[PDB]
Amino acid sequence: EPFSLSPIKDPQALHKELCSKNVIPVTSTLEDLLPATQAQHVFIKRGTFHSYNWTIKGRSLNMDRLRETCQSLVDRHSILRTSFVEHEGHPIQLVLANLDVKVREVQCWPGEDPMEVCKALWDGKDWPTLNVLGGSLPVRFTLVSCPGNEHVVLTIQISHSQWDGVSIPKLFSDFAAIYNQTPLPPTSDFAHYLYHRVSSAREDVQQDPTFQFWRHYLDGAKMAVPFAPGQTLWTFKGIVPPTLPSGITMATLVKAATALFLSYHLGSRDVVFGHTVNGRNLPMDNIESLLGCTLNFVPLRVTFPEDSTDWTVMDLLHHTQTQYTRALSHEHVELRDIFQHSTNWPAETPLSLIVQHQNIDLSFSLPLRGLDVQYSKFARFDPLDEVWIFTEPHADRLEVQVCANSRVLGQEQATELANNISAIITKFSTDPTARLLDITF
Ligand SMILES: [Cl-]
Repeated sequence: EPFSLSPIKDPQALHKELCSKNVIPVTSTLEDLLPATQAQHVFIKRGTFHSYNWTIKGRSLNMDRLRETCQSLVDRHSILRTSFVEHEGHPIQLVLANLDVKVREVQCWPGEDPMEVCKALWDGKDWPTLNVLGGSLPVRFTLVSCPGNEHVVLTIQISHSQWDGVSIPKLFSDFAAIYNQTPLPPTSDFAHYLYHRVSSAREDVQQDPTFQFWRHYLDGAKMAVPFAPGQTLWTFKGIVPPTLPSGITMATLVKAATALFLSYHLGSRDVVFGHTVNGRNLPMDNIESLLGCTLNFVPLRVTFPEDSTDWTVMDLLHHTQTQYTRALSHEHVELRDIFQHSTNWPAETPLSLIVQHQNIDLSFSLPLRGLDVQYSKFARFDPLDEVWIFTEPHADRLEVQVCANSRVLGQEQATELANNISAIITKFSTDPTARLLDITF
């Protein structure tokens, strides 16, 4: 029920106070006001900002319905109508209604490439002036036309606190839908997800199944704490896709490689690092389809036996995977809650390393009809104190991607990390029965 989780005492006072400052349309009505998730704050603090671009060539294109769809798409999904301000220190998200979407449009000189115009607006003003926490609505649309409207670029701009890998194909789905004027099953929105989390919590916080699970799961764990800390480095390594042992997910293989690597350099038989879970394992409907950012970043814990036990790669793989699936029904809570209620660590403890495998959709489609549609994007992402390892399963390649600021992880160290991890994954694939101690890297 609307406003039941607002930290602000009079929400709509804050609303028109923004309307007055010309931040948000004065025609807009304040629907709800909830706090932002820790994961949301994570992305906003890192300037995670996206422009999904579609190059539409063909004789059909209805520019006016293209414009309609943008209004409609935004009407459907409350999160696309969300504005972020930070009053007191942690962010709140204000949801908007009665809000009509205006599209930025560009008619190019003859011969002027539309994508280049987009790139220019992007680097020129779009992202260098970005100030999501200021309240300006982050979702916004651009339409760049060749002289005759038969070569056009459509770009959606969005903050990662508003989408995830699970639901972003749904944004392109529901968009291509509305243009083709095709039925859509009603959807939930992201605020309803937040509500649904609060209810399935408990009266007593240490009576909660979930904060009881985490306390049991992290009993005796120690997190390694990096040393003293520039620019953002992306370091890549591609390999042959691993041949998975039966029962073993690709993300399991990846997360176990990381554990092995950490155990070796940390000289520890018990390691804890962060990984990304999709956060959609709640008993609610449309949770498969509702648009928003349900991703969470939670401890993955991997514990190795004493050397006498003489474990193999397969032991490690099976252990590592249940150390993930054990958490499925508990993976939706705030990280700070897990640390506050279930551990002795400061509630504001960061994850220093986050492994994120996307067994999600790497390819995107915007199927519009009477039309050649290409996909492409621009993206900003700028890590703080932490190191990211992203893995993507392509046809030709599994791609390991390390992302960290160079003040944290220099190119040589970033290169070695990507290489070493990739090599471990390959060895795991090769002889899944190898003794762990016969492993070199
Ligand atoms: Cl990202």
